[PDB]
Amino acid sequence: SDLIPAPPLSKVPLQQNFQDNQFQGKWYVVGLAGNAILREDKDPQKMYATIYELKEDKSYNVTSVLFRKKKCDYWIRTFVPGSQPGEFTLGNIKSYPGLTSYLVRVVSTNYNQHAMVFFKKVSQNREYFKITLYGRTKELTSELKENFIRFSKSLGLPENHIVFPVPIDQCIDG
Ligand SMILES: [Cl-]
Ligand SMILES: [Cl-]
Ligand SMILES: [Cl-]
Ligand SMILES: [Cl-]
Ligand SMILES: [Cl-]
Ligand SMILES: [Fe+3]
Ligand code: NA
Ligand code: NA
Repeated sequence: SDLIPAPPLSKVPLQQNFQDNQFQGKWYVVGLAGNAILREDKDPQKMYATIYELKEDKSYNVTSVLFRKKKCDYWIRTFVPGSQPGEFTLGNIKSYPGLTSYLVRVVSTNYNQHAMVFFKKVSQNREYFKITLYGRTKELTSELKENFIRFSKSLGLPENHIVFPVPIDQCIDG
């Protein structure tokens, strides 16, 4: 009902010279921040993974897996290339009830260790945004994590809207 407003796109940098082929493969979600992301010490969020695969038409098949209720839950989406390289929109938006808008922007990455990706969506007329700290391994440095916190706070998010999922072995080691 009450949400921190989505930042203007001007405050969200784009990764220059984005190599879509180098971004393919498994990323661990080492950090999560957003207006719908709430820290919870009763049941801390478990780490999940996201796999990016380039298709023939240069769009990503994006498969994520998380460990929930003793089972691995998979969910798939298609990122269609947007206006500029490193920016995407959701394919087949009509298949998602309530969804009128969905934008993805890769803020930064070195392709072999870390990445930061900005997501923006409008669902049920409510505007959500999040930033994911991607890791090639399950652990990242304190320097990279503090940079993620800095960037998240620059978009208007407080600390309790920034979480670092706990590493697990189930589902995400495949
Ligand atoms: Cl949401
Ligand atoms: Cl993700
Ligand atoms: Cl789903
Ligand atoms: Cl949705
Ligand atoms: Cl670096
Ligand atoms: Fe989503
Ligand atoms: Na805009
Ligand atoms: Na659970």
